[PDB]
Amino acid sequence: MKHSLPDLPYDYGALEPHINAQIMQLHHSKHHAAYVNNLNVTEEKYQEALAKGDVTAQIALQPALKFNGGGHINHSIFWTNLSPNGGGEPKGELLEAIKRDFGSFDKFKEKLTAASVGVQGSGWGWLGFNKERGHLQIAACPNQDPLQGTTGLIPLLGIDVWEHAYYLQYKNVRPDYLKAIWNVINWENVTERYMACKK
Amino acid sequence: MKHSLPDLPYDYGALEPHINAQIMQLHHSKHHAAYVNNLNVTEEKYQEALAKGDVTAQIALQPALKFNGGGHINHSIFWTNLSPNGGGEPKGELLEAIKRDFGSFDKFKEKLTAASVGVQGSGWGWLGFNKERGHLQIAACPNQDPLQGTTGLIPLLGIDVWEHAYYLQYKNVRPDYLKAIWNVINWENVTERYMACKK
Amino acid sequence: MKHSLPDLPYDYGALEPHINAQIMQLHHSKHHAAYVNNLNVTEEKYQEALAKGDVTAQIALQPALKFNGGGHINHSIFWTNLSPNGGGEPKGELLEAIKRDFGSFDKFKEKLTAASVGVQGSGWGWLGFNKERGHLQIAACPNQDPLQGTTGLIPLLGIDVWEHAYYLQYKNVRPDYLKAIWNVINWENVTERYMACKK
Amino acid sequence: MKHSLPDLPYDYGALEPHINAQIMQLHHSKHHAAYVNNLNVTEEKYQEALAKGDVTAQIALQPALKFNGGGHINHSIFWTNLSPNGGGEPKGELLEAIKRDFGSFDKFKEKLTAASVGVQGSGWGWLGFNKERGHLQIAACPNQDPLQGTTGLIPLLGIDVWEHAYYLQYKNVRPDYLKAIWNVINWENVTERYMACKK
Ligand SMILES: [K+]
Ligand SMILES: [K+]
Ligand SMILES: [K+]
Ligand SMILES: [K+]
Ligand SMILES: [Mn+2]
Ligand SMILES: [Mn+2]
Ligand SMILES: [Mn+2]
Ligand SMILES: [Mn+2]
Repeated sequence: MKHSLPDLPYDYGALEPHINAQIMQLHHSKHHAAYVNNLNVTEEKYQEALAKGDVTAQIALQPALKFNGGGHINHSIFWTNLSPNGGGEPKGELLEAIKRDFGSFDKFKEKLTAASVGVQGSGWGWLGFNKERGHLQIAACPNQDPLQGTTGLIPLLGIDVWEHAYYLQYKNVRPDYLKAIWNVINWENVTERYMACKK
Repeated sequence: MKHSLPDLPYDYGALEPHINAQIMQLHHSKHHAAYVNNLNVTEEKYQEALAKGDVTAQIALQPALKFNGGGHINHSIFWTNLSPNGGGEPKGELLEAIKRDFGSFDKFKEKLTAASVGVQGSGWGWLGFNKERGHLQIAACPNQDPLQGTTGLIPLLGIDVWEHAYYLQYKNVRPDYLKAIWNVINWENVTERYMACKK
Repeated sequence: MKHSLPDLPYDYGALEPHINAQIMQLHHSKHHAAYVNNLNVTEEKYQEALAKGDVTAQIALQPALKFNGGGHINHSIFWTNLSPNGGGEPKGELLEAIKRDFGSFDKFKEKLTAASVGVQGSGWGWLGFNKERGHLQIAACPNQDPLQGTTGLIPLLGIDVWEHAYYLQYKNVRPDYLKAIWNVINWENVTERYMACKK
Repeated sequence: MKHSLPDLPYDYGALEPHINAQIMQLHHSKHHAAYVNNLNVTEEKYQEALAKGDVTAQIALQPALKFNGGGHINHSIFWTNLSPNGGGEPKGELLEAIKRDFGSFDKFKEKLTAASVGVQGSGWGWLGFNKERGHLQIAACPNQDPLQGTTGLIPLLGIDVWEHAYYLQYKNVRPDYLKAIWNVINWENVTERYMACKK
């Protein structure tokens, strides 16, 4: 089997004025596309190296596998985490978990914003679920290091803070992007991911 | 003493069409400015922590010091490494060193381009001088990790491959930026840095 | 200030048979002593670099500062975390927190053992307190990276899993060391550290 | 394929008094054996993950693959780099390369000793061959990160500076171990590895 670029679940201009059409089109059709293709190339090289017992070759392929693999994992989640129907607050058990674990929805937003603003260089802020503790948890990841593969936490909501995710529109002012993105968070999707972790 | 933002040695539009005016203005007046200011803040916090023997506080400040400090170091070099009078090939002893160490000027360009294109996420490609071996050396650095502070190599020529260095103009196509930047390399400056390493 | 090697709170053979006297003597009088001495040297170099605005020099000193500084921080806590009168289970609010956060004392032991066994290369397992969440948390740290300086978690109980902490007695069998050390945990000290986090 | 633990090319006590028999026996029959066994387990898990397109699982397996795989790579080279008939200086083209690249054999020894002493935590010092530059190069690697897999340099001579490589005999005094090991370097093997890089 081969990994493929998932279609975007909405039109490229559906998240304006929060994230512009040019960004969405580049981000999906150029950036994610590249990760998917380079992941498939890397996986094939890895299969050859594994079959030959070439451990040196396997290890040389790790950065490309984590980078492109992580890129595919993260952006596949990210597109579903956004929606033109998004924004506002979550409801039901996710909201209850947020209040219990972070005090309030606004305190939660502050913590995820702070983690996302705090990434030095390229990376991601995440709300995840800690299976072992049975509660929510915030973490930041560098580059395309994916949340579950590197920490064990199950991803619920990711915020891409690579410059490509915002620069054309917001330039250097990452906090303006982080303010805007709250308006398009697909809480339906984040709730679905959360409910799949429980039971 | 306090670190300060060096003036750009040319006008913001001096490197068009290779690097556009909007990029130069943002990169110098917003990005580098931020690094300089946050470096001075970090250094003052470090001086307090040192005076108190607060080792925990010193260690907590390391990421900000490397990031903002490195940002200041790297961009201060980068502005002088470019010029509207740049491009072409170097001459004299630098050219002789390039031919001796890399075979030819074009082979050297291939290696520095490859290191620069190869940065996954944010970072820099460098031509440096290895004092101990007495020859040239190429290295890549992540984020704002500066060359001399992290490797001991003396920086001669740096290529910023953070998305902010090219994205407004070249979008995702980093190789187009790397082709363009060869036209504005200030070989006079790179030669001056090289000659200061010898003797 | 000049950092100093804290006196051990018991004699070198007080933790026998669980950690032998030769290990305790080497670990305190050679390993920790070296961290203290090299920390003082590094801090003086940093003071000179700061006074000169030498950011390159500050950054070059970071590995020595984190390693020796972290070494001092970690081992100063570690000695107080152990006692000849230790072992068994904690009581009062710490025990209540352990049961609440990890299910039971035995489940907690399993998780901290697993984190400590899981360190590949040199490092530490920690029980810490997350100030922001107001609960207990287990984390692992590489090398001498200290818990609070690198994660913000307040250290309560640390387990050194550098080979020097066990190798003379247990050789490669780190799990035997981790089983043994439970017999000398100073729960009085861990409780004091925990109570200082609350209120 | 199933990786296997290579036989040692001499008996466990053949490198006495420089590295004692207990160390060699533990290092080969326990440490390297564990890397081989855990590598085979990890490779099988990776084959399942690859067949399923489970990229998360592939990425979660990277630390075990690099650690155990790197451990296998590094120690397989290390055993052949030592010999009871070793020590003294190399001859022929390797000696000429050492003199050309480092000034002299004694200056080379100083640099490889310094790189090996300089490892903070667990790792290796290496003399390698840079294929691209066509000359010798010294590098250090953390943990079990292997030289060729992580840097592209071809390994010629490795020095293990994990505490398990010396602690039973030399305790904390790593420099005494590094002085001793020069007496058992198998220059015949290092020459064979060097000659395979050329032509
Ligand atoms: K629209
Ligand atoms: K907007
Ligand atoms: K112009
Ligand atoms: K152009
Ligand atoms: Mn992205
Ligand atoms: Mn920049
Ligand atoms: Mn220790
Ligand atoms: Mn070893």
